[PDB]
Amino acid sequence: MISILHYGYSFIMLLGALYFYLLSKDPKGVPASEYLIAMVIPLWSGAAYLSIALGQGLFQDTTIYYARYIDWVISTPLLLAALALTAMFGGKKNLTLLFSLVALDVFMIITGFVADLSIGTTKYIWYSLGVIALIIILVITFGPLRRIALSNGTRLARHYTRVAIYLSALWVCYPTAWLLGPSGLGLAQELTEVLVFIILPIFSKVGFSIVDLHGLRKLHQ
Amino acid sequence: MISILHYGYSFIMLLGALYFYLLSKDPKGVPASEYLIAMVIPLWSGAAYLSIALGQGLFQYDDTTIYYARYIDWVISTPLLLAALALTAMFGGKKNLTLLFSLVALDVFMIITGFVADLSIGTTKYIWYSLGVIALIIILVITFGPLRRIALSNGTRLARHYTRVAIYLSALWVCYPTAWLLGPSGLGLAQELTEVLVFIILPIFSKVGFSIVDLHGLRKLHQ
Amino acid sequence: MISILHYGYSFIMLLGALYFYLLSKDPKGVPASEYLIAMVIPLWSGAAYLSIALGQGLFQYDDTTIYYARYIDWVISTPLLLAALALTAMFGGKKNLTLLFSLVALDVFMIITGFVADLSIGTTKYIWYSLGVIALIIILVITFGPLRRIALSNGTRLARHYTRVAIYLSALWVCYPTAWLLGPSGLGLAQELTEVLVFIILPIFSKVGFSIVDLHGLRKLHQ
Ligand SMILES: CCCCCCCC/C=C/CCCCCCCC(=O)O
Ligand SMILES: CCCCCCCC/C=C/CCCCCCCC(=O)O
Ligand SMILES: CCCCCCCC/C=C/CCCCCCCC(=O)O
Repeated sequence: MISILHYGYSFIMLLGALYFYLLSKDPKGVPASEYLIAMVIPLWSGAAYLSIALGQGLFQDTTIYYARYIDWVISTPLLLAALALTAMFGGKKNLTLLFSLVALDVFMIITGFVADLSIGTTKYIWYSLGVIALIIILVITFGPLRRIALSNGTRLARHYTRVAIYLSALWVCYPTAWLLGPSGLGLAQELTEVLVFIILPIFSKVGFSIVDLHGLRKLHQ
Repeated sequence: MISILHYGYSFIMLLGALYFYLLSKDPKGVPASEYLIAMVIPLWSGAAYLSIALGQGLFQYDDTTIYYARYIDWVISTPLLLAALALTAMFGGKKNLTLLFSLVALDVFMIITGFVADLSIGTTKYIWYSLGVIALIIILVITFGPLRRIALSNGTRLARHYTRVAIYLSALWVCYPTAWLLGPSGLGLAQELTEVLVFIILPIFSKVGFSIVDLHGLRKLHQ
Repeated sequence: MISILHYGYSFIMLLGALYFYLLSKDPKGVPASEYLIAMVIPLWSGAAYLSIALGQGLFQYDDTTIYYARYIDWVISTPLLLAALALTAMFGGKKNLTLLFSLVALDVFMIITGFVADLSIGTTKYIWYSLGVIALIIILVITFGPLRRIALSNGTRLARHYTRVAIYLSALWVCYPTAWLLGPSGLGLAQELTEVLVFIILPIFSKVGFSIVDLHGLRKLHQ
């Protein structure tokens, strides 16, 4: 079941990438860079999850799905870039604020991988550093980045706020599931955690980019 | 023999880098970035192949030898080669960084699929191999499609030089997956020693040769 | 003692990052990018050294201890330090990103050669070590040659500050390969505990100290 679910994930990621490619042919005032980012995220995630389907992306008395971290270390910074470029749509880019989010995010993902390889108290030291990183990313998202979106007009700011809430809501689920599942307290079963880390990324990657790009295309008229 | 051939490779790469450094002192209207890229490619490749000569850049997986240092080489050197090609098409005009980074993304994936294919057994090997080939096909479509159209927009002389260098690179690049498949990593029709000679001779033309043809053409547009 | 010293290091790095964050709120004409670089360096180094304190960032290779977390630290922190230096020379003038990326390329290679040297036995160790030293020499040539000439082109006050920071960095940086060679990784004339103290004290001056001297100088060109 685990293998079949991961094949199904990869196929949906492929269809997502094709959809974003088609949209890019009629860009409706959205820069090509934003279409490219929306295509890379699902293609990279699909390839990583494919490695799990074929039984290569994990190792073993607990099973670590390391391919998830290889996915997230590329896909999550690109998602924060898409969010930041949304706030900055039609105005000056602030690359310092963008790269601050990339730096925080990559650290967050590495702390999670190390936490998964750790035993005892040490696991929860690393986990905690990752959570603090996520908190600061959320403060930036709803503080200075939202202020940039407001400075680009009410229509843009409204779309930014919607996409920020969408992403923020899905992102807090990852560390929660991690903690309740085998990697943490083990209150939830392996099969449960797998279903969560199949369904969340579908909404997190393909869903987010549909909502994000349609909103920006609608500002062309 | 295998060790000595890799020492010889590294020494030729060093001489290549020194030659490009000298050329950079009299740049003849070619930006410094293009000289830097031409120097990094052979220096990085030389260091990787040196690790093979010293017997560090390989290990034994079941009954086969994996030359993993090749992948450490190619993951840096091949994206820089596609950048040099893209900057050639864009010479005297606006840079399109989105198209450049699309080629880098495709290329890095292509090289990773090859490394994983080399570590795989049975059908799984050929799934990864196949994904890498599709990546290479899309790179070739970009090279002869949108990137060639950018070269045309920068004038007849430049477009002619671009087309020559693109064919040169395209011809050498299709040899890598072919050799991979016929050698030990694939069907095993060719011996280890054969594959080694191929992955010594091809990179010399692919790295140092390509950059000589590429840079001399661009320097000739100054006069 | 080794574990306690690494906790103390991480805590000092945290306080360094906080100080640079406060300074960034009243930037005094220094771009936000230079404050961000000064914050990333100590935070990344602190996290790496924390992994040593918890006993995860090292392993036993043959009969010696490799502190591999140091290399994970330096491969991110040292290129960012050379970037801060380069941006100091270029303060109030055109950025030369080709010269900046040349320093990053040299530096990353230098750090990788060190990691491979630490994993090597016999002559091979000293081949890799030597390639890293040559990289450091070329970085020093750039620092006191073309990069210092850019600083002079941005005026006497800036050039004076650049020269001070360049000497400060150059002085600390030559200590790393010296200590490496005298300690367990090399000839073994110095004890593990000695080497540890050196690779706790030097980075404090190398990271937090350098950025204090660097940023205060640039802020003073505003007053
Ligand atoms: C923690 C893991 C590694 C993270 C490294 C990320 C690098 C951080 C530094 C980036 C510099 C940002 C450059 C921005 C330039 C434009 C400045 C602006 O106009 O805002
Ligand atoms: C498989 C791993 C891939 C990692 C690299 C992914 C890169 C994606 C990001 C693209 C950045 C595009 C730069 C945009 C610059 C706009 C100006 C222009 O295009 O001329
Ligand atoms: C050993 C690993 C090497 C990885 C780093 C690769 C460095 C090569 C890239 C060069 C980019 C050049 C910078 C762009 C030039 C902009 C114009 C300018 O200001 O000079």
